[PDB]
Amino acid sequence: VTPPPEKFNFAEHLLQTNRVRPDKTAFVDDISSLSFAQLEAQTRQLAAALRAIGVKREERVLLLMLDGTDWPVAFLGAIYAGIVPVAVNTLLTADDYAYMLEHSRAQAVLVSGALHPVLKAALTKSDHEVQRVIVSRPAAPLEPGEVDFAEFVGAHAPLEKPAATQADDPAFWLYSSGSTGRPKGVVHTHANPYWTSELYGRNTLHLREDDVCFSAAKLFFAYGLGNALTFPMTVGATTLLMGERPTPDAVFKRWLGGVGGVKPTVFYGAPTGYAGMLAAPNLPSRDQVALRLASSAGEALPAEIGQRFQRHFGLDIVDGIGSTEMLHIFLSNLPDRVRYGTTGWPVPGYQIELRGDGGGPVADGEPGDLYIHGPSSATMYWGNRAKSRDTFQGGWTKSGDKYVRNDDGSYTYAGRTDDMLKVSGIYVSPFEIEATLVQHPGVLEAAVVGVADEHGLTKPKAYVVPRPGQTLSETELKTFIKDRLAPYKYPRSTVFVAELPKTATGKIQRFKLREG
Ligand SMILES: Cc1ccc(C(=O)O)cc1
Ligand SMILES: Cc1ccccc1C(=O)O
Repeated sequence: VTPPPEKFNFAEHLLQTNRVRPDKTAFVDDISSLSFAQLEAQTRQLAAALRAIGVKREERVLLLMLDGTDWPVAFLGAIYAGIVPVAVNTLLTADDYAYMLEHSRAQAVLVSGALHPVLKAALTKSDHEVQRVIVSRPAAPLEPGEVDFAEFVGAHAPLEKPAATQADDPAFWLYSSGSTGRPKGVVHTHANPYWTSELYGRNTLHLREDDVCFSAAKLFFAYGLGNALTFPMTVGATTLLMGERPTPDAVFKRWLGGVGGVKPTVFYGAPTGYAGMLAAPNLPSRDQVALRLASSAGEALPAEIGQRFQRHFGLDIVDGIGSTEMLHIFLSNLPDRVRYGTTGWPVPGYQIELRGDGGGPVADGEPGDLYIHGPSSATMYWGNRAKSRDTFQGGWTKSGDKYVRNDDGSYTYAGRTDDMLKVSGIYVSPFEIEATLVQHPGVLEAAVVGVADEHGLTKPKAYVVPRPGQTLSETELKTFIKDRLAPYKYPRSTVFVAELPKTATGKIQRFKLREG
């Protein structure tokens, strides 16, 4: 793969790539479609609109939007202008967004109508610098000063050329959270999505022009950003977007060609979603679908899920691991070589190392901490020098994972080096869940660990010590948390206990809880 030139604007790159196919559909969702020509026009008018309201090169804007055709216009338009979109999870709290507003110093916000109420609460509570709120598909009357996304785009002439950025200049941020503390601003460059798109999208997956891509993973996830934006635009594939929460029925409706007159040929999703589909009574038959490739990431794929998918559809599920910091997948199975129970082999372009307790080598078959050296690494966590030093260790990026290397050069997952869980393919801190449980007046103490369900997928399990003089029932605890956590964070079970195992200093021995 040829490096990108030093003067490189990643949006311009994707637009230039598709000037050969102006009339092919770039993106389609339940209510709208953009051809590559229409996407280019609107991308460039958005870029003009953000500049017209005073947002300067290198400043940030918050992009808080459901998956839909306005999403890539917002993302690429900011980048075309040399403005830095900060693309975020749509299922966070007002408090989380308030922090992101302040931390990013965002100058504008591009927000879906459905997300406007959470955003409003964030704006009201924070010391933010937001000059304009631009609302895609408003679901309530616009407040004074706010503007509808379609009017904002349509009122500006397209910018005539892109910001003259360099390849290593910041292009966008994603946020990632660790087991405690605030979300970290992961800073990516213009070059980074070129590398992932070339090395993984093109060279590992062999995506091509006549593909139809559909990612259950939303665009704000590193995984989905590649799967449903940077990958397909690099090869001129058409992309299906869906605003709603992925469920088996929503995914199947799309697989069968229920939206936009297109049937997906490439699907991406978490192992949990694949398990859920295979358990669904109305799982489609092979002859009803056009799938040729199935990708998974977010948590390790249990072999049985992969094998049952293969038996039903005649397609393997290609499990790979990436990270927000590496932007996309660096260790993967291949479409024509899958080894279930492993995450496959290093992606060409990426070097992997397993390090032991002192940074030393590990013999094959022994677990080590996983480090990556490759060209799509983020440069830092914005404003966090200490976290940046721990993760970005001189040309090596630490992942948080442990792996074993096998005799065939494949790698098998061996757990995390922190206390994070991956649940339904999404990070969740057990300490967050603990912090929510102990605010219930009937709870004295709580400890949360990951446990494998019947499919071998990790879910939270909570051990709870009731407060002696209070009432507390499992169904009241369920109702308490329904209210306060995202559904993927729900403990799969809660066990009421009289005490927890502890060190003589009061530290909970979580390892004993995992050992039964
Ligand atoms: C049915 C289904 C498929 C995939 C996902 C996911 O979160 O990726 C969730 C649900
Ligand atoms: C977290 C992540 C980001 C990009 C690509 C894949 C993954 C993964 O979850 O393994």
